[PDB]
Amino acid sequence: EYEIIETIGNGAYGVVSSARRRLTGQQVAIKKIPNAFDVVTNAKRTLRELKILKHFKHDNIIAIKDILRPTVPYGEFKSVYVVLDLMESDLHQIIHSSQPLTLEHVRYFLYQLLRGLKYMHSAQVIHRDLKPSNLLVNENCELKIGDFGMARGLCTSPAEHQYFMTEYVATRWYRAPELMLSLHEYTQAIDLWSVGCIFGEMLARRQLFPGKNYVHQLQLIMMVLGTPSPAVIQAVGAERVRAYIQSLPPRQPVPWETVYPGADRQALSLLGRMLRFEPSARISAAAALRHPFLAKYHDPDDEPDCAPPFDFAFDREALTRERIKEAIVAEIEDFHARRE
Ligand SMILES: O=C(Nc1cccnc1)c1cc(C(=O)c2c(F)cccc2Br)c[nH]1
Repeated sequence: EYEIIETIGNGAYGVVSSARRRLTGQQVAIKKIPNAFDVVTNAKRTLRELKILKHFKHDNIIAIKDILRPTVPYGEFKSVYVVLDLMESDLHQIIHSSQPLTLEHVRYFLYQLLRGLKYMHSAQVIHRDLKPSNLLVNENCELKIGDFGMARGLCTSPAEHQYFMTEYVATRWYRAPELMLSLHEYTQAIDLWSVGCIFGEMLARRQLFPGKNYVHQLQLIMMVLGTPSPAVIQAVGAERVRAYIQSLPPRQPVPWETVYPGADRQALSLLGRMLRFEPSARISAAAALRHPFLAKYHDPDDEPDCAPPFDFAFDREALTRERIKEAIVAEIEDFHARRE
């Protein structure tokens, strides 16, 4: 059914190769999840990604084009092959390169990211790990959100270490204050902080808050945003963090005009609405699409929502490796049953 072109990716997630469907000639990406059922955590992540990707049908979200069925007896089925959209590059590679990246690239890239998030957020899915390298870009300039391994809903299981250890959730440089500080307000606003960091990074072609560790990350955010308000400080989970913030002299926010000199006024207005300490003070993905900065591309009638919401109940279940394997195999079966 597929002719392998060349092996591209490795590792942690598995091996990624480019390929073509022999009959149609259609170019695809094939990801091999080797020994997919050996580790609970990894198997749970595979299951979660398969369901999330099967749930969405959106141009700015990576899609499963095919899932290869077992070709061996059930007991011998050990590695999963997922056929995905072939995406040549990513936003990290574009930002950090000799390629052009004008205000017009920023505007179009931001538009697509926000269009994809509006859809995902309406399904009650918080990606929690947005960063330029997870924003894949093809040769036609289509941006797609990938890597849904860290994604969660509005309600998560207390059985997971992350439930309590929010400061290890995702990547330090794009991690929302609520996760860093355990503010007990974990909504789609987590993603809008990440968007602001990505937006800033596209404007200057360098990371906005590249903290060397936990404290340095907090320092970096406060050097621009100013000291958090007492309402935020009181909500800080840990006393050592709370005490550390209070041990520092008062700081007023620095205008985005100083951080990004001579940058577009409408780009800084939108950036300001995204990068706020308080999750509820942040602009939503839907309201950001209505901002004058994205007026050129914005069509309310071409920016869909996702109905019905995605349910994370399956992920909260304590399953053994074998029970997760059965669930994954049932997902591959459902994929083919829905197609036929
Ligand atoms: O085509 C892809 N990768 C490529 C790169 C470079 C050259 N050729 C091909 C591709 C990757 C994907 C993904 O969802 C993906 C992944 F498999 C592994 C890690 C992150 C992510 Br996000 C879809 N498509």
